[PDB]
Amino acid sequence: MNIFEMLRIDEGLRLKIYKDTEGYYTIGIGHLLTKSPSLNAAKSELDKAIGRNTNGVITKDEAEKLFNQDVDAAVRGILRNAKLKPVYDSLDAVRRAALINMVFQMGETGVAGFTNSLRMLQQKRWDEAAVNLAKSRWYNQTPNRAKRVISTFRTGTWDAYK
Ligand SMILES: [Cl-]
Ligand SMILES: [Cl-]
Repeated sequence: MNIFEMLRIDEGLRLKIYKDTEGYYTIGIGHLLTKSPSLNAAKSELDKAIGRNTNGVITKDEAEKLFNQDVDAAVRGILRNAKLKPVYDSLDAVRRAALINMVFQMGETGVAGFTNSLRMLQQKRWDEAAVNLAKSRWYNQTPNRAKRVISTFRTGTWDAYK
């Protein structure tokens, strides 16, 4: 398993504009288009991202292309972030993927916000970090996904995804 396969499981794939768990317009593999309520505004962001008149539909390759860009951006964003980078550097390969997943979902700022959990992770106090990560809006809103990521930080294996 790897980051791409993990995220593809968490996000799924939809080739037509849809609303995310928060009611925001998205497409592909979790690619947010806009937080605006307007479907036009979403179509417009979509065509600009794809570079063609899409009419709200994209092909699989186009979705995969946004996905690759988005996983890259998340990695680079973690590495540029003063609060995230040291955590990322202290982790093993599996757990690094869990951190990337969270940033992909909630953005670098949102994640940087979990100050207490970040320190626990950096200290390698797995069980404690898992308990702390669970006291969050994140966990209460998308519990099954949150559980899978949490379990990954707890175990350092991909079992939650098996
Ligand atoms: Cl984009
Ligand atoms: Cl969920």
